[PDB]
Amino acid sequence: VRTIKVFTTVDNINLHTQVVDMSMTYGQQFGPTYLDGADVTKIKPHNSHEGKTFYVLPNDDTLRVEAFEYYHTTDPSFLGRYMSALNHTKKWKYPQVNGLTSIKWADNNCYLATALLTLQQIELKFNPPALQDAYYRARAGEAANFCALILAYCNKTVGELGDVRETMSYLFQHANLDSCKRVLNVVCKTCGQQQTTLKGVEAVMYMGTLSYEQFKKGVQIPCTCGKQATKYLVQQESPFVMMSAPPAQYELKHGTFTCASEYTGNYQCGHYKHITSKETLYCIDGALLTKSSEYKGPITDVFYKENSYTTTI
Ligand SMILES: *CC(=O)N1CCC(CNc2nc(NC)nc(Nc3cccc4cnccc34)n2)CC1
Ligand SMILES: [Zn+2]
Repeated sequence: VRTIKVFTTVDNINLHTQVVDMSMTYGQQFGPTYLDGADVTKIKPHNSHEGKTFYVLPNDDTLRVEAFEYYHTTDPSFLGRYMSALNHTKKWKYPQVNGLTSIKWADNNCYLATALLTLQQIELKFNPPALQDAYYRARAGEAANFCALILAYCNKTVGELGDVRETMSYLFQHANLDSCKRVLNVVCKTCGQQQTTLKGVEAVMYMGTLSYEQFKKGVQIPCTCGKQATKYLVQQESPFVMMSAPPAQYELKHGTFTCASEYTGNYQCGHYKHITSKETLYCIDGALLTKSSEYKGPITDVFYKENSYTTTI
């Protein structure tokens, strides 16, 4: 019996010393086993593996507690999706573009890059520690684990076409938006005024218009009477708001928003690009960067910084 010493983990923080038999596979000794995302379940240990750290599935109480506190789940389906995704996103390149971490294009990841650039420009705290840790390193330039975790938490695989707003809505449900609140009024001339309150993710996202300013002044929506009603923002308490609308030509002005999602395509497929407002307007497309003092293009999401707003209507 020849052996080597290795470490197993589920969180990459608590390391557990193991002795492994070099005549058996990792699968025979640990169950499913991953080396930096690469599935080594069906391979035998090699001399170079001494002292290396391997991911295993939560198969005992120590590992179950560690995975539960780190990912907020012990389901072996999750860690497998995460490792499968990580085996690809560790080979993506993550260039700094206009001071933000982007992703060089690969595996249809334009939507992922647009969402990653967006997460770096809005105040947000994730509840699962795995998400918050990988978030910090994603800001620092090493976003392989963040992107793999996003794909895993949203039940998305590498290469699949994706939607930025669906992605953001998933990630928001894993963030601490408990304090967020929105109060809206809907006015009809022949029916009266109705107030509704929303909390959490619903207080932070709206579908139907891109302009925060128009949201505050009022938007027309069909009413129950068959006439047309006016809906407007009464009160907002959130670190940011996300206005979305079906892709359409929109004029973005410097200094009036935080960032935005460009979308050229149809309802099945399109190209996602990222507009950000710094000292001027910038468009980021993977590793590509252009600027313009004026912008008129197809926008589908606009992000605004917010703290507390109260109407004067
Ligand atoms: C930037 C990015 O990641 N991005 C833009 C290019 C597309 C191309 N890939 C792709 N994959 C699939 N899979 C089914 N389908 C399409 N469809 C498509 C592309 C372009 C035009 C039209 C027009 N009508 C229908 C479909 C398409 N494209 C990947 C995502
Ligand atoms: Zn009415």
